[PDB]
Amino acid sequence: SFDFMSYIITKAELVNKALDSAVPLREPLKIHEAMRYSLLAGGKRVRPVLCIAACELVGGEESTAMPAACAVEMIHTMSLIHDDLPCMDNDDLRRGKPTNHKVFGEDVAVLAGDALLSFAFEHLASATSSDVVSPVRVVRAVGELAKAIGTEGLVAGQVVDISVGLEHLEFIHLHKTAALLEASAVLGAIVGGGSDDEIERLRKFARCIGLLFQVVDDILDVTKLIADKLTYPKIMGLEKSREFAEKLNREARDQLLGFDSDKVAPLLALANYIAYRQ
Amino acid sequence: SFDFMSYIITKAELVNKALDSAVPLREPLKIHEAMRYSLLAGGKRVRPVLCIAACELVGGEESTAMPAACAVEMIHTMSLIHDDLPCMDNDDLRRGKPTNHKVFGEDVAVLAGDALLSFAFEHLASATSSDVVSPVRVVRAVGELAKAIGTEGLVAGQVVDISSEGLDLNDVGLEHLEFIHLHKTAALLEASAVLGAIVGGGSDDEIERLRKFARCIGLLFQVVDDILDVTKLTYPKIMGLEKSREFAEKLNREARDQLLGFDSDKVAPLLALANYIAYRQ
Repeated sequence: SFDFMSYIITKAELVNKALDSAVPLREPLKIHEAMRYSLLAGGKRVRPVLCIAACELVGGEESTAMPAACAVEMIHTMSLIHDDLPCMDNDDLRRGKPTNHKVFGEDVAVLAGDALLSFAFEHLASATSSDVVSPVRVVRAVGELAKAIGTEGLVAGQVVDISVGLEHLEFIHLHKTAALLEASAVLGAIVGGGSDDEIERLRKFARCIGLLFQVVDDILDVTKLIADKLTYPKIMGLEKSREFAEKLNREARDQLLGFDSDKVAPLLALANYIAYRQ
Repeated sequence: SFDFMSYIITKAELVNKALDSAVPLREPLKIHEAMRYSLLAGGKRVRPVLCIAACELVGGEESTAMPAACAVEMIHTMSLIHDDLPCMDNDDLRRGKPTNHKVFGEDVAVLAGDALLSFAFEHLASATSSDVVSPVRVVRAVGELAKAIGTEGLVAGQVVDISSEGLDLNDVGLEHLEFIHLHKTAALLEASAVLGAIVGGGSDDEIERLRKFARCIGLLFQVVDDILDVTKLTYPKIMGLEKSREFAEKLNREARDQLLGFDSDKVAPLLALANYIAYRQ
């Protein structure tokens, strides 16, 4: 009776409403319309949905986890805004409509990215209710989100993505993609009341579906600046890439043995969806 | 007797050692060299020192506030790195040295600023001692620093400044002027004093008086350097020159009045800093 598609839609639209209430437009406007433009451009919202999922699985409520979920989608948005800039990437179109700096300028773009990054923390720290989550856990959460974006996560992956073999590729993907996914699963588990063991199993899970996205997207492109030429089928061959993708989907499904029964359904569905898209 | 310069030199030197140790050269290296380059290029280090001062005044220990101080100076560094970008007030030279985006790419500059901003929070949350400072206070701190950087602080100031728009007519543009300086300079001064107070164990009342103190010397920096430059948008031309001198001495008074009630020997550095900023030639 479980519908993955119905799940993903109600969760995403719930998240979108939260993002709208969290960054209203006011005060100095150009900056807020700049933030809102990129932040409320919709999306699959996979990172916040994964964070709400991880919270529900360990027993927390959908609402406890909302500000954490908003925080990781703000980090995600900021990483894209600073990507599209001319010094890097230099793309004028994202999802059809033009990029943030092509509408407001590279100046307001850099600044809007910084504002989203800092508001992420302000929101995770202030809006997480003091009546459900102990300060200890909010502190641990902040530390994890920050670790995830810095030089052991998102930023390390972006720098290296500019300048030969397998661990170079895996490096870029563990930091650019998997680090913030890990942060999403782990934050959900933390503020949702999860135990240390549960938090480590959700970290491993997120790391696995984070690589899986990438191996599968590289396989799909041949079956129809550095991470474009360098693909898993080029390095491993196509068969070894497919075996790799099923080792990863397996390990992801096995981290979820041990949670019981009910709230594993969405995460299992997510894993299979990423694994077997066509 | 109390020696102000001896104080500021031992304190800055202490901060410098703290920052070198918090951002070592690890991998990947080019980014760590980009961060280190701007973070350890020396400087007066007034914000972290203000934060340490504020911690000691409310009863806390010097070492307690050290990660908070490193956080505010990292944030400050990012604000300089992103100030210099070509899209933003392009500056080929910072200090006397070439700018961060002129040594590494502009891309590595943007990313280094992002790594510094994030490490501020990682370091403030992770490295702050869990048995001297309660998590409740660490949470409040994360919030004050974040608020300080955002659109109610630093970034609101850098936008209304390089972005639209103000009227510089005297005496109309007066509240435009205050706005730019309350956000571009004083927001982060307020955060460092407040961080210092929060983490030193100070009460909700100490904290608001040190917040006002910091707001006053933050405005004071600006009024005084504008007064010295007459010896686009400035205090003597919007308000001054005489009304500016009285404004600067009102600000010095009020800053000195925020310190009554503390015990009179750990106020000496803050008083000295105030009088120093206030009186130049």
